[PDB]
Amino acid sequence: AVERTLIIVKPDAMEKGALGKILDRFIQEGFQIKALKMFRFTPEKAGEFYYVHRERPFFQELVEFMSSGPVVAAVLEGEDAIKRVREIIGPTDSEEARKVAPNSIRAQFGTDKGKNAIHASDSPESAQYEICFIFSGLEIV
Amino acid sequence: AVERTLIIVKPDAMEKGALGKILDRFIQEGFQIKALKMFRFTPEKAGEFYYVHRERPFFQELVEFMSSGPVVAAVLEGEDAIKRVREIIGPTDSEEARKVAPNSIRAQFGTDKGKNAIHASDSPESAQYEICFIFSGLEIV
Amino acid sequence: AVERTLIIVKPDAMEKGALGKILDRFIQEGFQIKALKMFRFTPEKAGEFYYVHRERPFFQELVEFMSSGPVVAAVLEGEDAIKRVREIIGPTDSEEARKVAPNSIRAQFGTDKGKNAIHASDSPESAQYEICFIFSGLEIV
Amino acid sequence: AVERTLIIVKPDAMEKGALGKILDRFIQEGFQIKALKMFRFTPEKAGEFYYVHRERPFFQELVEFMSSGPVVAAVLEGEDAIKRVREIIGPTDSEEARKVAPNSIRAQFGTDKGKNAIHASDSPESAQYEICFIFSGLEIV
Repeated sequence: AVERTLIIVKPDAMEKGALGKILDRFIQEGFQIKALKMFRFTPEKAGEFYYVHRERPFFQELVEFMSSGPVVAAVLEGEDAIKRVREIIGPTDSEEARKVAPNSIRAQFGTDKGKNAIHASDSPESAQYEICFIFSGLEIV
Repeated sequence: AVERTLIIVKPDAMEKGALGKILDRFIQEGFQIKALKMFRFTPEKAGEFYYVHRERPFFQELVEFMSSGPVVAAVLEGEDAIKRVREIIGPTDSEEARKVAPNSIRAQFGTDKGKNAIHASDSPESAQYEICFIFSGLEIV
Repeated sequence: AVERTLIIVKPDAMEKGALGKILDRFIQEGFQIKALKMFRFTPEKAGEFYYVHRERPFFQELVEFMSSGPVVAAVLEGEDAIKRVREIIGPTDSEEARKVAPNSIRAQFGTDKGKNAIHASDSPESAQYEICFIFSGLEIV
Repeated sequence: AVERTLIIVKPDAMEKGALGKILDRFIQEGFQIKALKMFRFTPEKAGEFYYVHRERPFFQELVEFMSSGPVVAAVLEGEDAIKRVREIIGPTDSEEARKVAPNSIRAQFGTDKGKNAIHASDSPESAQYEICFIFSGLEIV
C-alpha cells in the first residue's frame, strides 16, 4: 500500500554538499516529498527522537553527532515506501554499503558507521513515531 | 495516569477576547501547557483534522467555521487530562452547558452549538491523532 | 499609528502560572494578538536575540535564564502599541515596578531585576528585529 | 560582503521533480543553505508576499499560481549572494532564458514567463522582507 516514511540527511552529508543529490535520488525513485525542513536537534530532542536506543552503547555518540549541526528531514510517500527507502539507503555501515549495496545512498555519501549520511525509519511503528516527532499534520502538504 | 490532550480555542472565543481567560482556567485547574500556537486552518486542513465527521450533516459548516479565522491550540498535560478537560469544557451545546454545567468553558464563552468556544480531544485515540496533527515533537517543550 | 510589538513571557512567569493572566491583560488593554507560540531558546538563539547587550555585564545571566525553560512569545498589534506595551509592563526592576507602577505586569508577576516576568520590544527598530527573530510572516494571522 | 537571499522553488519545478537538482545547483555554486522548508501559500499570503506587484496586470495570475501547490523555500548565504543568485536563475521569461542565459535555472527548468521554475529576491530590501516573510530567526540554522 501507499505509505509514508521519514528520512533525515545527517550533518556529514550536509557538509559534503550532498543534500540536492540525495533528494534527487528519492525523486527519481518515484517518491513524493510531502514535508521538508532544515532544523537542528538539541541534544535533548535527538535523545527523545532516538529513545529506543537509549540503552545501546553508541547512544551518546549518536545523540551528540545528530545534534552537532543542522540536518534536513523529509517525509517520503509512495507504494511500499518504508521498506523501499530502507533498501535505497543501504546498510548502516557506509563501508559495508560500498561492499554489498554499491548504489545505495550510504555507499555513495556515507563515510563510516557513525557518519553514514542518512537516517530512515525502519518500521511502520517507528515511521509513525518519527514523522510526528519532526512534522505536524499542518506541515504535510 | 499523566496524559496529554489537545484543546483549540475557536474563532468565536478568539473574537470575544476570551483566550487569556481560557488558558488561565486550565492553568488554575492544574494543567501544564506543553505546546501553544496561534495558526489558521485552511478548509482542507480543518477537513482532515475532523476527518471522522466527514459523513456527518454538520461537517461543511464545521469546516468552514474552523477555517473562518485564526485559532489557538494548546497541548494540556496532567493526571487524567483527557477526561478532565472534556468535563471542564462542558457539553457541545453552549446553551445546554449553561443549563447543566454552568462553570464550564462553553457555558462561560460559548454561544450555541456551532460557536461553542472551544474544542477538546474526546478520547485517547483522538488525542493522539489531534496533537500530532497540530504539533510536532519539536514543538512540545 | 497602528503598530506591532513583541512580548515574551519569561520562565519565571511561566512557572508561576501567569501566562493566561498576562495575555488577558493585553487583551483587555485592547490589543490584537497576531501571533503566539510557546518555544524554547537555545543559549545561542537567546544570545542572538539579545545581541545588542552582548557587551553588557548581565549578558550571560540573561542568556542562560532566557534559555533555562520554555517561554511564550506574542505579537501585539494596536495604536501606539510599542510605547503602550512598554508602559503596561513597567520598569525592568520588578521591585521598583511595585514602587512606581503598581498595576504594571512586572509589579504583578515579576520577582526582581532578572526574574522580571516579561520582555517587550523597546523601540520600532528593536520591534522589527525581534518580531522577525521569533515569527515569520507565515505565522502572523 | 556575505549576504543572505531567498529562493522559492515554484509548483511547476516541483511537479517536474526538479527540486533536488535546483538545490544541488546552488550547493555547487558555493552557497550555504541556512533555512529550508516545504509549505503552501494561501492566496492571501502569496498576495502579501508579492505586495509590491499588487498593481501590476499579472498579479492575480501570479498569486493564484504561487498558491496552486506546495513550494520550497530556502535561505541562501554567501559572498554577494543576492546579485549572484539573480544571475544564476536567469531572466523571468524562461524562453528568453534559454536564448540569452542557457545555463540559468530558468532556462533549464522553466517553461515560460509564469511557470518559470523559481523565485529569487531581487534587492537587499526585498531580500530582507522576503526572508522574514517565510522564515523566523528561529528557523535559520
